[PDB]
Amino acid sequence: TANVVVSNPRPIFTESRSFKAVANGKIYIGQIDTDPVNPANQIPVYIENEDGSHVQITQPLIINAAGKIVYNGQLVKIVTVQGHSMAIYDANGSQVDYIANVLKYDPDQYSIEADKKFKYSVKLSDYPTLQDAASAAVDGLLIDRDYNFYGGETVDFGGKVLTIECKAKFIGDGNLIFTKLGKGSRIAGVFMESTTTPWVIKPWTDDNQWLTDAAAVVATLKQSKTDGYQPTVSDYVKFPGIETLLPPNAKGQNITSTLEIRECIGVEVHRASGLMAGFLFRGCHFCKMVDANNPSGGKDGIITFENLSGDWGKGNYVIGGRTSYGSVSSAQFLRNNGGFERDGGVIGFTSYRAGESGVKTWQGTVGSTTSRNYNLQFRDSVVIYPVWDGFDLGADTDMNPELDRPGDYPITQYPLHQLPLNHLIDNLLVRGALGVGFGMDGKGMYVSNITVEDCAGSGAYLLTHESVFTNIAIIDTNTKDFQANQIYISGACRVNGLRLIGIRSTDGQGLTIDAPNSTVSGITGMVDPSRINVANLAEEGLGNIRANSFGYDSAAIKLRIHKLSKTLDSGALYSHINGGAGSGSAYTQLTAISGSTPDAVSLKVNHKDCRGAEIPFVPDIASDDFIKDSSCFLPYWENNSTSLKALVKKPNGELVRLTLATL
Amino acid sequence: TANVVVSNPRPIFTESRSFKAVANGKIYIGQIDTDPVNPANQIPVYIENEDGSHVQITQPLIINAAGKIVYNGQLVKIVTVQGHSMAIYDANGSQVDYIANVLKYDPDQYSIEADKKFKYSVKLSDYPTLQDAASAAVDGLLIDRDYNFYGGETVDFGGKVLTIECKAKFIGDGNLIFTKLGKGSRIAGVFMESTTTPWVIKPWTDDNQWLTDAAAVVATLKQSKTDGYQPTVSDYVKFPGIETLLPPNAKGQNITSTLEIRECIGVEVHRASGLMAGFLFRGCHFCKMVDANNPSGGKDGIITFENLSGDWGKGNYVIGGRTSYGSVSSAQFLRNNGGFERDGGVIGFTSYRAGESGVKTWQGTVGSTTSRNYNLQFRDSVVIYPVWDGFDLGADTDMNPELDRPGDYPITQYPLHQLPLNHLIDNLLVRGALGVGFGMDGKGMYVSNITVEDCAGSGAYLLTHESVFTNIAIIDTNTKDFQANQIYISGACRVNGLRLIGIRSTDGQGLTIDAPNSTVSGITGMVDPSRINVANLAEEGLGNIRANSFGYDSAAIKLRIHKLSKTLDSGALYSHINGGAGSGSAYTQLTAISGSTPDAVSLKVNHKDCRGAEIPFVPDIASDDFIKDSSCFLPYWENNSTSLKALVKKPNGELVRLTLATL
Amino acid sequence: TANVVVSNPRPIFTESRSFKAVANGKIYIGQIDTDPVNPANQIPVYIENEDGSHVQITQPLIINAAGKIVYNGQLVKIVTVQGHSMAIYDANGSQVDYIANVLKYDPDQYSIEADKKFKYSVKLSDYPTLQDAASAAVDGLLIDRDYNFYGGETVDFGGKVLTIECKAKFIGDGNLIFTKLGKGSRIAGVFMESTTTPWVIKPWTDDNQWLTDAAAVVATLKQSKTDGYQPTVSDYVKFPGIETLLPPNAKGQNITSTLEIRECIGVEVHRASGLMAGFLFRGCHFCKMVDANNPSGGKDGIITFENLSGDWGKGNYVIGGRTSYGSVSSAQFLRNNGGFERDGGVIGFTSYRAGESGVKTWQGTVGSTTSRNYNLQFRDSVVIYPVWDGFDLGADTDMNPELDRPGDYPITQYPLHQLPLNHLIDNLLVRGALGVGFGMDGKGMYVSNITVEDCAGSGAYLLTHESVFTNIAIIDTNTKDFQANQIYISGACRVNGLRLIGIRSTDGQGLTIDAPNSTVSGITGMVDPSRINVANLAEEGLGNIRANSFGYDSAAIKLRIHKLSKTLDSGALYSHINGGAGSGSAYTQLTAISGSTPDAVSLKVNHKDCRGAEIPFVPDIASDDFIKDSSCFLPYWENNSTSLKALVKKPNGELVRLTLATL
Repeated sequence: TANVVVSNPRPIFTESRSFKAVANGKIYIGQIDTDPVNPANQIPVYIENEDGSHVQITQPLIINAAGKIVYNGQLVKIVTVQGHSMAIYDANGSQVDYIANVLKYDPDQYSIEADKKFKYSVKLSDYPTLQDAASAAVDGLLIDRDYNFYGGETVDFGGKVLTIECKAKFIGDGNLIFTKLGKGSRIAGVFMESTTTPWVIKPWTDDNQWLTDAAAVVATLKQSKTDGYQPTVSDYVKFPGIETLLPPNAKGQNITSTLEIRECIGVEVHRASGLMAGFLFRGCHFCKMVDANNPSGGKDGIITFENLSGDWGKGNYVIGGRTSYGSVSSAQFLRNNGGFERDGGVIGFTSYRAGESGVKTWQGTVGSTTSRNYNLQFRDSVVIYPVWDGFDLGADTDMNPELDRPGDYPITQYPLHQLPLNHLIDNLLVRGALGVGFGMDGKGMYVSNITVEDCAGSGAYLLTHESVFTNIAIIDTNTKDFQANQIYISGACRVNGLRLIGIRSTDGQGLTIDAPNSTVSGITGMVDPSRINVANLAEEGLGNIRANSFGYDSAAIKLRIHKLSKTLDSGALYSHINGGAGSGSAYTQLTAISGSTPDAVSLKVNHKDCRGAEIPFVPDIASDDFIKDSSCFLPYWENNSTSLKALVKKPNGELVRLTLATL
Repeated sequence: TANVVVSNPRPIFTESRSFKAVANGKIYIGQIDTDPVNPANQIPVYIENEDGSHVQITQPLIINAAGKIVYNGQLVKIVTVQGHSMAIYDANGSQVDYIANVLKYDPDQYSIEADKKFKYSVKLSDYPTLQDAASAAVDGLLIDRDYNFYGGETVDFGGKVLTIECKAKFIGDGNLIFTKLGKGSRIAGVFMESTTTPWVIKPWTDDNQWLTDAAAVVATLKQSKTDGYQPTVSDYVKFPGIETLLPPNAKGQNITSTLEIRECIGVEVHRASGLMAGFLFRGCHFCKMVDANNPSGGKDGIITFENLSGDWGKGNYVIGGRTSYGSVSSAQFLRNNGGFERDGGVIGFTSYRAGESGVKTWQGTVGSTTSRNYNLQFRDSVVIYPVWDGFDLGADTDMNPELDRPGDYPITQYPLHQLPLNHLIDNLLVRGALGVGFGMDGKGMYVSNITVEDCAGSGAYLLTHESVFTNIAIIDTNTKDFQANQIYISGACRVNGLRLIGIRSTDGQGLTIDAPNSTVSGITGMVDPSRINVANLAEEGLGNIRANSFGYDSAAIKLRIHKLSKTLDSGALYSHINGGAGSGSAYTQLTAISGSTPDAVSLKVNHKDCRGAEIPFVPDIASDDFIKDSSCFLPYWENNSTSLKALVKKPNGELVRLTLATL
Repeated sequence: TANVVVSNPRPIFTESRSFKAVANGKIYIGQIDTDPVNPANQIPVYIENEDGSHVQITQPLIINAAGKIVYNGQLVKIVTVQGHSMAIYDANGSQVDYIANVLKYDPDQYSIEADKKFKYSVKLSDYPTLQDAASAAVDGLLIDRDYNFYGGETVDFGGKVLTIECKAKFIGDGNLIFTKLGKGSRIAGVFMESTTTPWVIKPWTDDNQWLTDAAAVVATLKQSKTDGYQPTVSDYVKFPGIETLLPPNAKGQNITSTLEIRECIGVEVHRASGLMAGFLFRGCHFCKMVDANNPSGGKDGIITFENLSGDWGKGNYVIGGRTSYGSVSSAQFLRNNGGFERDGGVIGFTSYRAGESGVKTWQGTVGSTTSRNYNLQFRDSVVIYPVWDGFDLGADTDMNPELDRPGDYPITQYPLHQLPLNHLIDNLLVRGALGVGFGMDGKGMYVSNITVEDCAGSGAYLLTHESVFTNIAIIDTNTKDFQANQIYISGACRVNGLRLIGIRSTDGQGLTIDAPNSTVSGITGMVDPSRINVANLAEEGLGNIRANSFGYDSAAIKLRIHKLSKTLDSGALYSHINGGAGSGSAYTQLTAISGSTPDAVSLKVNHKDCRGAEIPFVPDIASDDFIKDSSCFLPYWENNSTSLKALVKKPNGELVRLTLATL
């Protein structure tokens, strides 16, 4: 690849009419297509010394007896701008020569317009290593030979910013560093494979509902590049025993081919792909990936933002895209502060079989610094079939028992699970999760329009406080029945809008919604009050109410106090048809509980079309302590004389024994 | 045009102080700013032969008596690999010159550098047919001019993965076939137009809504390219009687231009538009179509993913973009199994005048192979004005196909309209649908956040069973009351939460919800119970209920036995202000029904500010069957004695008649 | 500061064995790889003069005594159109030198081959200005250098369709006009800013709260382009007291670096960015703005879709991306019609502290014609922390001067802002607005799934009448009490839903909801009767109801008429616990109000487990008008006889005084 010729240096100037050097010749260098004898048309001429300094010298340069440019009798190297007009005069004023444009004398005059007519790019097929192709690049790069690599190849992009375009395969095990790539790049169409074929478990059925026994997981274990992920540390908690049953070789594998962009600003990655691959941005500011298409995951998170080293990061996004498999969280954010701008977050993501989370905003002190995420935005994202919380949006789940937290506010300032992360959550969906579905804890944010369904574990494990929720929909969750209820919540919340009651009714404890420390309104379903625990259930906005009782022979409305009893109401109100169905008449029974039994005390209105309201009486003599409301009479009986009598408390307040009726 | 200048390629070396050649001298070139005599500082030197042989030579280059470098008696051209320091020694051994930094680029062999330095792309202005450009392409292909085609351009890309950029027409009627494309190819900006102006109808009124006649339908026929679409087989079944009226060339119209892709992996098409154009992938897997520039539809469907032959459809997406018009379904998917990964379907879309559907998986068997689809997701899709079903997500029709459906769950395992589709539906939107804006059949789907407003056609035809349904918001559908049912589910699903009724539409007052077979909850709106027909309308997860009355002098809470009467209530609780309002005094009546008339039988408390309990009695002598509660007395009047008697059912079970009151 | 060396361009030809020039020698120029001494192989040779003129010359080129080519004595420069082989002979005919390929390739074939092979593009560095580059462009225009422009400079394109991969910075002060772009032209990676930094006001502090005092606003005055915004005319009205605190320099200037396109069709601008940016689109159809790179804004509109010049606009979208600080409304819309496609949309946009609004429409006549906007779409778009209204989708408009519109329809004919336009709205959000979360007027609109949440200003302020809204949520807005309410409708609308109160409603101060003529329905939350004030609220579509208590000794099914009282009771069914809590027995009282105080008159059932309905009686003589129902009786107390008597109305309807209870 020799490109530079060993030409004669220190150029020789020769007379135009004899083979003689122009001794004491005058040279003028000036603007293109201008006369350089006039001083206003001249351009600077610099000498270049032993140490690289460029020093401007006077314009008429002296040609000596040999034909070369001397400054003070000593040879020099004169250097000027690319285009100039040169004029050589002899010592007697005769014009030796006049070149109007030196650049128009190069042998290849097609090179100029050929350079300024086409578009620059370089192909990997013509170069041995990727460093040579990266160095030779100016505008774009083309990957068309499948490149083998290992763990440790760094390639520098010289500060120049390009449009990387990839159209082939990358193979090899290890990490490939992209460094010093400028503001505003594009990297499109990456593919990422590995050499060896690791062992991945198969923890779901042929009918795709989850399989929970560790022995069958070990039975379905096979070496492949798809249809499974290698087990992780959290799967050991998820699957007990599976640590011992699995043979030791498939434990703690680190077979990862990954591409890491090391502290680059504003690099966009488009349509990322590659099975069991890894893609991570380290310290990247305003760098996002844009509709990555179905890459299978390995050990490293397929979408990773790692901002731990150096300054806090901001602007990292995951726009659209869909990712498949992955032993850890597919999209893991690390130490991102969105600022008042509300930067950072995910858009339109689809996740599938993420080892931990479709998105993991990392929680607590991770490594030597914090890992929390602030002011991020999450909307229109879907997680299907994960192992843990598809939107794990909490920052202080279990860790940091100490009152302080490194590089962050202490617990003494803001308490555990109760933090101003201030994320933006909307329109998110979880389906088919094995473990918990949505985990999130903080203070002062507002979450809305969650949809979690068909969850083997508890579809909602919320642990926040002072957080308002609207149009939430956790339906058909906890279906394997790990937990006694669908949704756990620790601190206080104020839900405005929810729906419950699914195809598989919960039977773990006969308790659907358990927020006894929290205030919930808008609960939808025929679910019994004994299966509900709240701190406040007051749908205090309802207007004119009418009750439909479809499929029940009597119309039922229940008024319940849970201080007295749970499964039993303080009072019930039924309407029953007076006679056979279609009678056109129906008496109204209003009953209350007495002696741990409902329907023991009841009043009847128009009992079998009697045009009268029933008035009960005390089976014994009415006691003075039984009735204490003045100006009222309590009826009672005397079986000895077989007649009604009244214990009358006058409006004055005294007790009189009058005779209601005589035989 | 000047293209190559005559110059001498042989360099000439001369003395420093005289005009004489360096006779039999030596030249050492080495690293920048180093003495080149040491072998450690020496850089390689290559003889560049007349063909480009590049044969390496030893370091001290020998100069001739003419000042030119020689090797084996012949003149040579020496090329090196980088900038060098030159040291020129006279034959005696004296330093002619030393220069620390010199670099002059080789002015020849530019063809090699051009092939290594630019981006390859072929243009149609340089080739007569598309197949020539296909054969000549290696990296890109630019449609710069307007291409005619016939039905059946078979074009082969030979397996090279390309990016087919487009900047002009694809005009013609029929099909264009792109064959043998590598994984990851791209098409962008392709736009087509049929050569012949077709006969299109105007099945809508320019001041909103559709046409429901036959006279004006034929009166609005025009030959155009926009503002109208082609009649189909199933337009006469929506506009009764056109079949004997249209032009014969209009019926069975072939006027369509299509983009047909056959058996290739991972080929995306971007921002494709077209007048009377449709894009049909045939047997293609892992392909998508990122947005669109509003193509105008033709006879065939606009977006058509078809996979009957060979394996099923997988990874087959529609992301973004809007479409206009079309005789058949806008987005159709045939025989697509998304696998366990659930890869396939629409993520965001916008449809107008979607002649058969915004999205439709064709149902049953076509040809000799079933057309059923598996794991198809549908998010963020907005359709407006579909002539037919808004999203035909079903897989089985009403007419019974061959029993034991091949390649599916057989009719012995799973009956008609009873299939697990395992689909995901969320954030839908409908406006102006003359068709049934949503319709699907299956077993155990989980539909969420559909929303259907302002449709001349029926709101919903849901033919699944025991599924999950959520927040259907039916808003003035059936403006002029075509059919009876707006929302109708044929199974035992749970439609948790809904909303009905816009300004005025039920069917004409007369039973929207024809769903007496599903356990529904969360319903709200301005829909009458006589118009509600559900299996079990019980929202019993409620709490302390508030009843705020606006526009009512009274306050009402009703509980109804509908089988007694659809329009009449069984019982009620009313708060009625005695005399005039503003008193601060309103009495409470607990009321039943007797003889199909409300407010005939009741108990009243503070009635007309009486401070007591108003209770009626039997007008004539009460019988022993009207009172059926022990330890309770029913009052009644005796007109013969003009007094009160009381039938007192004792707790012992006996009845005694006592004079309740007599002066 | 210099790149090329000062070399002698003129060729000198010397002998190959001795240092003597080829005196009076011959140069023969022929075809590639042949013997040029044959006249048949000889190619044309041309003298190239200084000024560029060519003169075809006879072939045997004379070399004079100085070794330079001369024709008429004077030195010349010989050039050929194609590659050549050269043979240099001495005066005696001995061949001095032969070369068979001067450039080792022939550029005359290779020009055609490279024209056919490579991709076309011009660069900005090769040309001084942008107009000459645009005239010389064919397909692509790479902007590889920062370009200094000035306001109002116009660059034409001649109608060529090009992609402009805007690649470096692009700076200047004012508007830059682009014209004459064909369909499919694309701009990508562009970046605006200007030289002069403005005076910017910073009315927000760390506490996530805004500064409302004018001196507090002026005390945050910076010289910057980001983290602030330029004061305008509207901030005079918005900020009371700001009209005199600012210095004279800080108001009245207009800085906006805008890339404005003029009378173009189908031009997309991808991945736009820029500090203090601006993008004005004029006379545009089918255009888009695909994504964005959060361009901070300037004085003028930052996405200003205008169609003033020509006809009405059609199809101008903003897809995805995001945006940041600005001085006026983020998206303007001027004079665009949607036809029937509802064309003109903003989708997935997350604007942020726009100076006035994230999206808004204009009104009146501005410039040269009217400036209204009908039939647009706004889906999934989000504006967080604006200053004025969150979305101004107000197309029927609220012009404070005379209501009739110029060149349009009246308002005295068309009720307070009436025009059926049917803009589509779904999944919109506002947070932290100082204006309002929603503003739009229309008849027949259908608006769904809005979640306005946590704004300093009011939740909404409508201007519609007869338009339907569904799943509406407003949460915890209006902390400063910007309006007198949180949600307002200024007409007769139907609001199918409202989910209120997260933590606060005003300061708890009254008038939470306003609807003087509008019917609302289906509301749920902690809202109270004193907070609700609508025209109507009737929820008749629901089913069976249950009263549930938690931590209370009471269960209250409570009916209140607001004609009677706001906080007092009109009637209720209370249920309390007999004796101590947890006894298993509970009593129930049907209570009414007597004397503007609750529980003054009631019936008590199971009072102290007596199983009896307590009957209060009139303490005085029961008057004739106290009881009026036939076949009834009213008890009363006689103090003179201290006895319980009864006024009995016979079933015929006549009164009689009898003795109820007396010993």
